[PDB]
Amino acid sequence: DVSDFTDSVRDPKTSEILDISPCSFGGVSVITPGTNASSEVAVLYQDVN
Amino acid sequence: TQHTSSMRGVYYPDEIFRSDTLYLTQDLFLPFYSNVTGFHNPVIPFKDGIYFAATENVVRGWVFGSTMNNKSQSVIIINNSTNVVIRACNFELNAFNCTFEYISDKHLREFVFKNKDGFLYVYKGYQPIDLPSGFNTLKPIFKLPLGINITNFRAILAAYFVGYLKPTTFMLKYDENGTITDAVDCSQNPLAELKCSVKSFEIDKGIYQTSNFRVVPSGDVVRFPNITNLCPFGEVFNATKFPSVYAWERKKISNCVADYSVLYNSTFFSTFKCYGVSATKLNDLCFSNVYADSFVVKGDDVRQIAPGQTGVIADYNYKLPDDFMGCVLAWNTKYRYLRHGKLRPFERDIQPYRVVVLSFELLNAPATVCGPKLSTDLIKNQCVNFNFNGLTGTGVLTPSSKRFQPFQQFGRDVSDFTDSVRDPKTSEILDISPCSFGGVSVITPGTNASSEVAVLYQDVNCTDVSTAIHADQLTPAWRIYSTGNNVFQTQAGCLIGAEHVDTSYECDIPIGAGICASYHTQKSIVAYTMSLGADSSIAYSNNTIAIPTNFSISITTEVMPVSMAKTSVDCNMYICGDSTECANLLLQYGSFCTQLNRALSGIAAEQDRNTREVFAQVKQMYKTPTLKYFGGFNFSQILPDPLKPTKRSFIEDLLFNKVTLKQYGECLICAQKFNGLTVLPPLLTDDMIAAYTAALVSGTATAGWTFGAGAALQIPFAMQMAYRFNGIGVTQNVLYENQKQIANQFNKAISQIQESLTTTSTALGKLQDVVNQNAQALNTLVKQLSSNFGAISSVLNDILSRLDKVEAEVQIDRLITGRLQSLQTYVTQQLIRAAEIRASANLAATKMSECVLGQSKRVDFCGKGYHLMSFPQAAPHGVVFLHVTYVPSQERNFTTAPAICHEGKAYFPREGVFVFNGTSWFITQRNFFSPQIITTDNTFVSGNCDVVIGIINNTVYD
Amino acid sequence: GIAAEQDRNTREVFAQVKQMYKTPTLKYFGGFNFSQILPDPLKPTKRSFIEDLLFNKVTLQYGECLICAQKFNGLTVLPPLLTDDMIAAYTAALVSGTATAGWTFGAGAALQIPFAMQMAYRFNGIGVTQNVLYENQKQIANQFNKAISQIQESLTTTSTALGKLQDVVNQNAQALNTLVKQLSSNFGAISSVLNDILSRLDKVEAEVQIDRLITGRLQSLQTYVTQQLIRAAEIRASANLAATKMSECVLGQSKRVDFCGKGYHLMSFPQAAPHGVVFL
Amino acid sequence: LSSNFGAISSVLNDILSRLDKVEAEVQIDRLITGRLQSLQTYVTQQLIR
Amino acid sequence: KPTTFMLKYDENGTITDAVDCSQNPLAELKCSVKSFEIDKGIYQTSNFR
Ligand SMILES: *[C@@H]1O[C@H](CO)[C@@H](O)[C@H](O)[C@H]1NC(C)=O
Ligand SMILES: *[C@@H]1O[C@H](CO)[C@@H](O)[C@H](O)[C@H]1NC(C)=O
Ligand SMILES: *[C@@H]1O[C@H](CO)[C@@H](O)[C@H](O)[C@H]1NC(C)=O
Ligand SMILES: *[C@@H]1O[C@H](CO)[C@@H](O)[C@H](O)[C@H]1NC(C)=O
Ligand SMILES: *[C@@H]1O[C@H](CO)[C@@H](O)[C@H](O)[C@H]1NC(C)=O
Ligand SMILES: *[C@@H]1O[C@H](CO)[C@@H](O)[C@H](O)[C@H]1NC(C)=O
Ligand SMILES: *[C@@H]1O[C@H](CO)[C@@H](O)[C@H](O)[C@H]1NC(C)=O
Ligand SMILES: *[C@@H]1O[C@H](CO)[C@@H](O)[C@H](O)[C@H]1NC(C)=O
Repeated sequence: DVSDFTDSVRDPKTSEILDISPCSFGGVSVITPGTNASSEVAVLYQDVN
Repeated sequence: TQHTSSMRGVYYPDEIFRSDTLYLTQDLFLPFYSNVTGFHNPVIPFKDGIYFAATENVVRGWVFGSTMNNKSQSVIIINNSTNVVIRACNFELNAFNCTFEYISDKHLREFVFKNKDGFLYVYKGYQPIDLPSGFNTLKPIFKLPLGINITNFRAILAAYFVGYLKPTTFMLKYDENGTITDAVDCSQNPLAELKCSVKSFEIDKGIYQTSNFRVVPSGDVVRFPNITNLCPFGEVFNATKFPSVYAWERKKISNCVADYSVLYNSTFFSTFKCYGVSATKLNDLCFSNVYADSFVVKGDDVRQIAPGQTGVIADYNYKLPDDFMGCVLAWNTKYRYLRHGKLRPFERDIQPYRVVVLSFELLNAPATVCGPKLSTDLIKNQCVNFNFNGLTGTGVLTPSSKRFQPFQQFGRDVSDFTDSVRDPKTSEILDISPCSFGGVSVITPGTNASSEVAVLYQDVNCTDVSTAIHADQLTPAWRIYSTGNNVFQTQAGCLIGAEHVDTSYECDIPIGAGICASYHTQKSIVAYTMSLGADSSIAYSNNTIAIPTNFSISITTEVMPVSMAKTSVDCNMYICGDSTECANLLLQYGSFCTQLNRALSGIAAEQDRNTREVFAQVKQMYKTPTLKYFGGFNFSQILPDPLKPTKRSFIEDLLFNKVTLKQYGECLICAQKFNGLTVLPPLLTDDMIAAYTAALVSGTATAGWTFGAGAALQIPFAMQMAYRFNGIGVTQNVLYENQKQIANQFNKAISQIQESLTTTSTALGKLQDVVNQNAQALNTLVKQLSSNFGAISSVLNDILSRLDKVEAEVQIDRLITGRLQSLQTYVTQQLIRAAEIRASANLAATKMSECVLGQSKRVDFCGKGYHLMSFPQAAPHGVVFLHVTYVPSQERNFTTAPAICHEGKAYFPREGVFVFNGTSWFITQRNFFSPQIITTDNTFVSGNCDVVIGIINNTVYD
Repeated sequence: GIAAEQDRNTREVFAQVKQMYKTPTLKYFGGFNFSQILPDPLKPTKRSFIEDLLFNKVTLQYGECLICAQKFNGLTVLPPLLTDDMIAAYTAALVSGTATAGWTFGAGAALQIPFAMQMAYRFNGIGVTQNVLYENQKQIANQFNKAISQIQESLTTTSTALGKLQDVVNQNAQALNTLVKQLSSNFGAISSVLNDILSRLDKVEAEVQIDRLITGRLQSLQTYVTQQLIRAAEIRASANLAATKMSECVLGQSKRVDFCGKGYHLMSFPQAAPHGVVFL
Repeated sequence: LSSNFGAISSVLNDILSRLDKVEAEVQIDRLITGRLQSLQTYVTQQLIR
Repeated sequence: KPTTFMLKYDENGTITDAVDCSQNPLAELKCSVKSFEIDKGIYQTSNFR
């Protein structure tokens, strides 16, 4: 690819074409109503299924 | 004979699958449209490569060699029946020595033979059909590790063609599959360079900067002083008696031709370490005079004779400065003990080794000790390479008018540049100037319209450029390019390829200092002086006035950007990836990535605030009426339609199809990339923005201007338009009597906007520019990951798998530094561009509040005319305002008076002007012709008739 | 991008009229003397007399040309798309259209009207009846002419009223001086001269010295470009305000308090300056 | 000011008290480069604000 | 004594005038702004210890 990243490969035994993808990553947000009102939160995991 | 090779001889550069990319590489390619030789068996040269093509089996192999005798090795490739045999022996043209052998087991056959690093690459294609014209791509067959020089070749049996490869740059195009389908040669035209620079095949219209030009030097000027005597290094080195280290001696060496190569071409010296110079470069430099320090020293004290040492000799006997230029020589073959205080450098107080120290004066005076180099003549008024006593450079030489006092050799500037010098032989003062350089612009009318260009050479006199082009001495040396007879001088530079006309038009492509360019009539590229505007004469008179007698309704458009694309980055994935040594090495830099994540996140929050500020200005959601006909004014194309699936209206659909847009990692089912980049979605969807603009239009058409300050109050539309006619200074009867004409003009103008938006003329270029700038910023950021910044590779995994950790530390440090800098540049430019977008959104919010929710009296604020009402429509990343204004059209000349006199009292008009019908005197309003009888109801009385300059006599009715 | 934006600013402020109205032969409209703000046909230049004072007021290396010379540091200054003569032609047509048509050419086509009736309408628009103009016309003409004369004399007095355009000149020059002066530092190398390093040292250590100089000079150029982007933003905001003022105060009569002078606004005139505009 | 940017310490007094000058030049160069970059970033963002 | 001077060179090339940059506050101001005639105002020149 355009940033010198290998994104496919040929298997040296069965000669099958494989695709390479990163496994999931992203940011973590914490939703809180204020620590003086409660001590529970919710977490958003951004941009994944 | 001669033929032409049009777009032939492209091969695959390496062995990597690529698809749907434009790839840009440098190798030995056969240039497009270059000359080939048709042989219809000479010993043909093999300069850097060939392109051999054979149209018919008269050709079965080749012989590649050096002398083509039995005195040098020669590879022979040949094709028997079902065998391809390669041998590399000495041949008579049976085998004396050999080391390589390989046996393995109309229509056009094309081959490329390239030889480098002891390997002979061979490529091969095939195509079924003089040389035909077309494109064909050649695949590799075999490379051979046979290490022989190839300067000649010969075929073996005729109709075959031979080209020649040269090092060029090609921009190859890869299919949806992996195949190369197209290419451009980036040194054929200015236009091909322009296509390679913007990385596209289709160019728009305009002026673009591509590269820079240079004028290359033709000459070489060496000047050295008049010195002939050989230099007495014998008396200093091969000497019988040397003093002790506490009483070292000094010998001055001047006015000699030093050789310095009788010193390092021998193993006679134990140590030879030079500070400030290197030994091989001493034969070109030259010095004022050299001093030699001769003394005798012990074994393990030669280490102690160096800049910055301690001990007994380096503190009480002999000391060197820290800034030492010169060097020391010791070979195999007494001192102070007590002293109050240390010595100052080069000052003395009054197994064995033998040492001599040489110290050079570098050109604070005339040079005398110069090395053995020849001297040439002066070449004035010409770009040359000079060398005046070791002071090199490149530039032109002219006679100068500076008065050097007789101890100065050369002059200086504020950026440490030498710009004047004294000749060592004739002692005349010469000026030094750079050769010509600057930028190169390419002016194009679009590749859809033509394939001709014009070139501007910026900020140069171009008698120089014409002379350097015709002598083939300009660095951007385009092959198929001619100057022509059109050379025109501007203050911008000069323009090659555009002709000068004398008819002025409005500006199309701005070149500079009054000059534009366009594409007129067969067609050509012209160059004129821009005309500033159409011409009129308006005739000032002291007793006439002009008053409109009709009016027209005009609806105009204004496009404003409001927001841009929100972006986040992962530092540890962009800089490092999956590695765990990079993470630990990046921890040493503090919080750079917490800082970067805050900066980008605050930008994204600001984008959402922008949109809420512009659009969320109503507090109640008014429903669109079921009937969209209000007294003749058809509102159908600006309000939503209940029998469509979407919420956008007709003009909004046109606007959304108008702007044409990634593959970075946003969530749309969704994927994500190895570079760590993302685009975050907005808080307000397109449906909620369209609900907002529909509520605003509905509230305008129902309630009017009253919902923007307090509560909404219903009013029929014709009364609303009558009140707005008052607000611009016209009475209400002018609408109530001419209502059908006004309704028809409103409807026809709405239809004209719809048709002009469907016409695919670019009026939404601002939102497109927002899109384009964001994409090019992210493309630069991703492409910066291919650079290595001095490391051996740009890939961390290759560095980590091919090297130990103690070297991987320094290579990963170079990569970490470069990538942190690239990411910091991205964030700074995003902050500046965010400030600009926020100013534009602030203005869009002011226009929604003062031109949609009200009626504004500010001149040209919303429209060109007198404002009546406005409508918001939503666009991708912005808003479109459709301003309805009032234009008065047909004029008429009248005779006017300031006041009239009736009975000795002066009467002035209340609201209007006095005009002369041609028969009698009436009173009318300024913005429409409606004459009325002059009475006491529309006049007021002040004073008598002896003071107003221009008063008349007329009767006033009661 | 900065270079293109500068020409856009100038086009936005000055090119605001459709049609080029010729300056009248007589410059005396009911007692109001316009001789100092319109060009004289008996001179070789297009600028008026007050514009000549303004151009003499501001006192404006690197390559540039007009013979064409170059410098060893690679720095130029590019010429603007609109000449001083074209900006003077713009402001002359604006003054002429005001003195002949008044306010009607910012909305449609121009319509002629005698100057005293135009002033009576402007007095009416600030809330004063028209007889106050028509009965005291001579005094108002005299006060106008005396104020124009004091504007002339206070610009001749060599007071620094034009400090903003001088500040623009000074900031740009000192940025470029710092950029050229950064070429004397060596950033750790043995010398700041590349030719000395390349003529007295072998390849393997010249690589190290040249890498140090390359790093330092890349950092210097990056600082220059970032600060030029921020200053371009300032100049663009100021030009946007000047275009708003030319629309609302030269082509109309503004009711906004203290937008166009201190008082009740009647009428306003544009003059050209180096890199700017002066509103009277 | 607590980061060391690759040097053996974040303190100039420790580097100058426990090391000879020929290595102290290298360590102080690393610290000088890091601190110049930090101060430059502060001035740029103050201009924008 | 080891001092700093600011030397003025002619158009011909001779030294005509100079200031001693450690004699007065004003001479330091002249050396820091690199001119001989100062305008009116308040100017920052150096730092004290
Ligand atoms: C084979 O090569 C050697 C040197 O490589 C040469 O001396 C010898 O003469 C060659 N053989 C014959 C038969 O000439
Ligand atoms: C010179 O003389 C003084 C006093 O005699 C002495 O302190 C000093 O070390 C001597 N040598 C040098 C190099 O100054
Ligand atoms: C140097 O030698 C040249 C001859 O090549 C002679 O013409 C010139 O006068 C000499 N100049 C000096 C200063 O010796
Ligand atoms: C005004 O113009 C319209 C067409 O735009 C025309 O129908 C109408 O008759 C005109 N009015 C007069 C008074 O001429
Ligand atoms: C309003 O305009 C639309 C768009 O042309 C048209 O289809 C519709 O018939 C119009 N409504 C009328 C004439 O009542
Ligand atoms: C003057 O007014 C009368 C009506 O009062 C009108 O018939 C006549 O056309 C007008 N004169 C001219 C020259 O139009
Ligand atoms: C208008 O002003 C000019 C400049 O003072 C003057 O020369 C001219 O006589 C005046 N015009 C008159 C008084 O009509
Ligand atoms: C420079 O030298 C010339 C002699 O050519 C002399 O007339 C002049 O006075 C000198 N000084 C200056 C400041 O020009």
